[PDB]
Amino acid sequence: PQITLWQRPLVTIKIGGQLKEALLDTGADDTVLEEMSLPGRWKPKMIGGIGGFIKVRQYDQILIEICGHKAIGTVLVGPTPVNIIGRNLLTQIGCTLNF
Amino acid sequence: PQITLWQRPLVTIKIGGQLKEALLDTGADDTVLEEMSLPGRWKPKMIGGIGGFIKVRQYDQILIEICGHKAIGTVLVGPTPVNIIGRNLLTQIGCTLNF
Ligand SMILES: COc1ccc(S(=O)(=O)N(CC(C)C)C[C@@H](O)[C@H](Cc2cc(F)cc(F)c2)NC(=O)O[C@H]2CCO[C@H]3OCC[C@H]32)cc1
Repeated sequence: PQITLWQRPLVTIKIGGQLKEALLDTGADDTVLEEMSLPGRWKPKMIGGIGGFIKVRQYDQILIEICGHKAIGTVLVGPTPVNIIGRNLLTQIGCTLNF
Repeated sequence: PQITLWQRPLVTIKIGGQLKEALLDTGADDTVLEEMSLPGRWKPKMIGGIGGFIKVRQYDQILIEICGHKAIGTVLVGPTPVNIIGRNLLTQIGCTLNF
């Protein structure tokens, strides 16, 4: 798809058997998801944003289906206010900025 | 241009007579610039992100030249760690997401 930006660029994702909505976020290096039940190992990590830092759980090699595209990579889980698909996954679905 | 997302989507902007680099950020509703000397009158505001909130100064009808394209709109100035071009200006330069 081509997505204009008059509204937030939200897409439906499937991850860990659950359906969610997430923001396609070119400003995010990494993918950060709201508190959710994810299976497997995880490493504690801290990540920084506009208002400070949050502690997240890092999961690697996690499969996400984003608007019918499959990607695998690192997902961070924690107290983000919105689900963010970051550049680590955007590159896998071939996403580009155009103007 | 078309911009792939293997690196951060940075562009050069000119605002208030100064040259800066800023991130093309589809996850940002509004445009947020690091502390800088802007001439106008401003309104106090708070904005929220991943780690909490920051106080910013809101300036309206600010001219920004983003990668040569000209845009006018609201700019927020405050303790953001990265200069962020948000959707309020991205729409003016015709920016779209494509995959
Ligand atoms: C009123 O209108 C607004 C304008 C901006 C923001 S907002 O807090 O800024 N936000 C919106 C929110 C969905 C996260 C945009 C997002 O694009 C930031 C933009 C950014 C980049 C940055 F490098 C440093 C920042 F402080 C902020 N991304 C980031 O928080 O990323 C985190 C985690 C992912 O991985 C990493 O990637 C980069 C940093 C880290 C809010 C309101």
